[PDB]
Order: sequence, then C-alpha cells, then structure tokens
Amino acid sequence: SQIRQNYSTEVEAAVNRLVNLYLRASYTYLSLGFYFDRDDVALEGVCHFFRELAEEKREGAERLLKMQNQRGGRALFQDLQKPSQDEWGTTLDAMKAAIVLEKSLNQALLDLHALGSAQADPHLCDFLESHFLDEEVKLIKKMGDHLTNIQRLVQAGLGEYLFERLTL
Amino acid sequence: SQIRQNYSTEVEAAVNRLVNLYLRASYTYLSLGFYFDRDDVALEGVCHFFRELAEEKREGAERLLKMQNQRGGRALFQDLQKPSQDEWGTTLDAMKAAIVLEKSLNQALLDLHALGSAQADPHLCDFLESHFLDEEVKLIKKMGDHLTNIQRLVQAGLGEYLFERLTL
Amino acid sequence: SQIRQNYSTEVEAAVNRLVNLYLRASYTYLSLGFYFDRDDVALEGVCHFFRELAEEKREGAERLLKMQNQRGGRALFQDLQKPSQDEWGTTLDAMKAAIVLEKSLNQALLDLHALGSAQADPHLCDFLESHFLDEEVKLIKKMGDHLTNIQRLVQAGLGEYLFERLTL
Amino acid sequence: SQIRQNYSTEVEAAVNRLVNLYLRASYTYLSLGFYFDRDDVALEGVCHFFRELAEEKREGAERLLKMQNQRGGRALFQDLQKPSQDEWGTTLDAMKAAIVLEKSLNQALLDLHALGSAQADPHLCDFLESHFLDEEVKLIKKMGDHLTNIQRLVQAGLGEYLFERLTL
Ligand SMILES: CCC[C@H](C)C1(CC)C(=O)NC(=S)NC1=O
Ligand SMILES: CCC[C@H](C)C1(CC)C(=O)NC(=S)NC1=O
Repeated sequence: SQIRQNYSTEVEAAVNRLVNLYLRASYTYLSLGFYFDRDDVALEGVCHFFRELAEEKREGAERLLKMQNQRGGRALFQDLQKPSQDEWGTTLDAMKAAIVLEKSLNQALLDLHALGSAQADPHLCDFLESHFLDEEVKLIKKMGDHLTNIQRLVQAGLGEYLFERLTL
Repeated sequence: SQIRQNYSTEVEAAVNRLVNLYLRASYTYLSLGFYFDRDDVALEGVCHFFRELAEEKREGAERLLKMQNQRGGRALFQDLQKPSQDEWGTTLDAMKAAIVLEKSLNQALLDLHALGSAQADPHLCDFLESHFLDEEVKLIKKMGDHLTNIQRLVQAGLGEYLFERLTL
Repeated sequence: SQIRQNYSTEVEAAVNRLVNLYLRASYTYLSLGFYFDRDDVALEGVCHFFRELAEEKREGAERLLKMQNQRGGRALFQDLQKPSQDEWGTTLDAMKAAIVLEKSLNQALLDLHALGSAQADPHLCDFLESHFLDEEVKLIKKMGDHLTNIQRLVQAGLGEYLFERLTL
Repeated sequence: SQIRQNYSTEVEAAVNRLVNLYLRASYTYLSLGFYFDRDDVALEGVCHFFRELAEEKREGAERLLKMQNQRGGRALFQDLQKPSQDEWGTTLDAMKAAIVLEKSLNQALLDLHALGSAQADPHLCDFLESHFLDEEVKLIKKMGDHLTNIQRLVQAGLGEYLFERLTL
C-alpha cells in the first residue's frame, strides 16, 4: 500500500478480528432486543436498551473498518456466528449476559492496545483510547448499576416491570 | 345499481354482517369503559383504553358502510346484541375478553378476505388489507403485551394499580 | 402464542430465512462499501452508494423481525455467511454482483409471497407488497440504469471516474 | 526554567527540529501552490489544494512552538532550506512528491513519540497524538485517494483537467 506506514501485519489482522467481534456483538444485541419485543416477554424498555446497543456496536465496527482503510490495511470479513442463545430469560439473565459480552470486547480492546504498544504504533493506541476504551468503561459501569438495581428488585415479576418502567 | 361492478351478493351480505360485528364490538368496549369508571373499580387508564377502542371500532364500521355504498351495495342493519357481560371483573379478565373479541373480529376479516379472493374481488381484498388487517394484527400484539405485563404483576391489587398508572 | 392467528409454521420459518438473507445482503454491501473506500480504489460515490444499501437491507431485516413478533412467530437467527468476495473489482463488477444479489432477494420475496398465498395468509402478502416488493423493483431498475451507464462509459479509468463524480 | 518539569533536553531539541521540518514543508507547499498558478500550468484547484496545505503546516509549526514554550523549552530556529524543486511537473508528479513529504513528516512525528515514550514524557506523547498523528494519517489517506484517481485518469491532459474540476 502506497499510504501504509508503521502498520504491522499483526495489528492489521487483530483489527479484522475485532471488527468480527463487534459485528457479532451487534448481532447478539439484535437478538436480545427482539426477544424482549416478544408478546410473551413484552418489556419495551429492555428491547429499546438492547437495540440501541446493537446500533452502537455496529457503529464501532464501521469505525474500525474506516481506520483499517486509513492505515492502508485490508478489511477481511469472516462468518458472523449466531448469538449464543435463542431465548434470553429474564432481564437479569439478559443483563448478566450483556456485561459478560462487554467485558470480552473490552479485553479484546486491551489486548489490541497491548499489541499496538509492543509494535510501537501510537496512532493505533490513541485511536483505541479516544473511541473505544472509555466508551466500554462507561457502558460496563452502567450495566453494573443496572444489574445491582435489578437484583435489589428481585416479587420478581413486579420488580422486572418497575425496573423497565422507571429506569429504562 | 348503476355503479355496481364485480360486487357479489355474497360479499355485500358478509360486509353487512361485519358492520354488525364492529358495532357490537364498539358497544362491548363502551360497556368495558364505563365499568372501569365505576367508583368501586376506579381505574381511569383502563377506562380510557377501552373508550378509545370503542371509538376505533365505531370508525371501522363507518368505513365499511362507506365502502358498501362506494361499491353499490346496500347497507342493512340488524339489532346490536348487548355485550356478553354486565361486569368485567379485573383488568386481567377484561383484557382477556378484549383479546378474544379482537381475534373473532380478525377471523371475520380473514373469512371475508377469503370470500373476496374466491369471488375475484381485488378491490375488496385491498380495502381489507389496507384498513383492517394490519390494524387488527397491531392491536392484538399490543393486547398480548398488556396481558403479559398484567400477568407478571399479579400483590394483585398493587399490580393492577401500577399497570394502570405506569403503562396505560 | 396467545396472539398467534392464521400464521403457519411454514411462513414463520420462511420469514426467519428471509431475515438471514437480508442480514447477509447487508453484510455484503458493508464489504462492498469499504472496498471502494480503499486508498487504491478510492471511489467515494460508490462507497456511499453501497453503504446506504447496507443500511437499507439491515432495516429490511428489522422490519421482518418486528412482523415476526407481531404475528406471534419466534425469531431464530443463524450464522451470517461472509460475503462471497473479499475484493470486488471494478464499479462494473460490483454493480453486476449487486444486481445478482437483489434479484435473489426479490426471488425469495416472491417465493414467500407465493407461500403466503397458498397458506391463505393475506396479512403476510400485504406486508410484503407494501414494504418489500415495490422497493426491490425500484432498486433493481436503478441498478440496471447504473449498469447501462457504466457500460456505455467503458477509456475505462476515465469512465469509472466520471460515473462516480456525475451520477453517484 | 522555573516551569520546566519532566522535559528532557533530547525532546526539546527534537521539537526544534520538527518545527524546522514543518516550516520547510509549508515552504514546499507554497512553492507547489504558486507553480500551479502559472499561466502555462493553470490548475487553480491544485493551486488551492497546496496553498491550504502550506497554511496547515505553518499552523502545525506554531502549535509546536507554543508547546515548546508551555513546557519551558527554548525555541531555536535554523535556516529553512528551499524546496527540492523549482518546477513540479504534472499534478501526478506533484501529488507523489506531496505524499513523500507527508510520510517524512509522519516518520519524524513517530520518532519523536518514540523518544517521548523512552523519556517517560506522557504530556509530549499525548500532545502529538491529539494534534498531529491522526491529522497526518488522514491527510496521507486523502493523498493516496487523489493519487489513485489521478492515475486512473492518466488522454493525460483531459484527465488532469477533469480531476482539477471535479475533485479539487
Ligand atoms: C444493528 C444490528 C446490525 C446487524 C446485527 C449487522 C450484523 C448482522 C451489523 O452489525 N451491521 C450491518 S451493516 N448489518 C448487520 O446485519
Ligand atoms: C503559508 C506558508 C508560510 C511560509 C512558507 C512561512 C515559511 C517561509 C511559514 O511557514 N510561516 C511563516 S510565519 N512565514 C513563512 O514565510
């Protein structure tokens, strides 16, 4: 590539993997969103919460793809694995699964940052810090807060309704 | 009729029956609405929900009557049977009865559509699809969502109050 | 399902398959979009054209999922297969592949409509006609128009630049 | 210096060198700009492109000088070497020379960042990342895109005119 400079093949490949992880995360949130839209689940606040997260992860993937091109790397796409569950249980179950997912994304980000540091790639490191690392930390804090409130509310049916109405 | 074209006597009669069904549905919702306005029931959100549905069914009947005339059919009215209950019990009972009513209207619509198809009456078929079929599907989904939330809330008295305050 | 009415297991499954097809189409357009964003391809008008299509297909999938829930069907997700190519060649190659993709989506829509008709499911048939069938016909006409203009322009390099600047 | 803290003599000197590089880059773009303003070259879009870059590099130098003072370093200026060419040939030649220049600036930035990291000077590292590293990456991507389009257009005279009219 005519523009490629200080961009290692290792980082390029790791960025492609992280794109796949973000798209897969988006797909998972899509599934979570429509599960709470089921007539036998019917928690619209929860549905909206997860659908918004699907959009955020998709946007994250697109930002990574833009950066890949800006650096002269080449986007390579793989199959997107279907979400790990077909039915997501209670709001509590769903939020626990969401925090597990975000922590795995966060760890992938931290791994990529470490790689960037080892390759002496400051543009990559700054890119991750500015657009991804703090966003993940804030989202995980929010999920933790939600989990704590859901747990304190669980009269389980009553608690789930009130959380959806008054928080989400 | 000078304007009548491709409008079978079978469809004409079925449309008159569907008008009666919609007016009867409107009357039922009128009764449901005023039951929840009783001082010993006193659930204003529920009262408003059903009164709005009474207006919707009445409007549906008028749209059918307009179409009957547009096609050159002749409106024939029958007695409107009084609603099946004088007292409607809990919000849960009422919502269950409402979904039963809507499914019966929906089935009458599907039957009429089938008749239209067999008579090769595309104007009728399009009319039902554009103004009735999707409206019914959306209303039934909403009722299902309500039923699910009411059920998860039923501290029965507390649940009924919260649903009325926070959803309706 | 408490709300499910006149919704066959066959249609439910076919809708799930069509969701997968739309998500896969969205993924393909995502890949096409970022290919034209490469510094060694650099056709921004083409990139934007395909990225907008990615968004349209994704929205189509979400509308299908909403309808699945409205009817009381159950969304089931499968792996999304990666796009059929990693590199998409010229604008001409890409547009040809795009029209092939849209025709396959269109055929899946026509198959589903035929299924709906055979199952006597007028809500499904109306849903497809109102939101999908005409959109596909219009998009395919537009692509055909583009293909014809690209072809008349192909001084191949010059033609590709002018099309991107003056049409897209 | 009363304010100087954690600012090594090595970084101070490297910053002075980078100021010289940016001023020299500004001077080069000034020359490129006025070459395309010649009546026997006459490509106003190209002239404007390079004149804007002259202003950007000059601003970059001033930001470095401001930072030097903020840290308690002492600005030292050297002769500015005249640009490497008096005449810049075709738009293609000029854009190639521009990308070579930007890559050399980028490498100087990466070297300075590496120095900062080795000296444990996080303020310097953050300063470069926030104001210089991403700007360079974006500018180099843009130049690569331009080069690719110029190349696809080169009927050389015709191609050069169209690029100037329709892109710049
Ligand atoms: C908002 C969900 C997006 C969706 C899950 C998905 C991946 C399947 C995505 O992340 N991005 C695009 S472009 N299309 C898609 O279908
Ligand atoms: C816009 C060009 C600026 C110009 C080349 C130059 C260096 C010669 C510069 O970069 N900055 C200042 S203050 N004066 C100058 O003459």
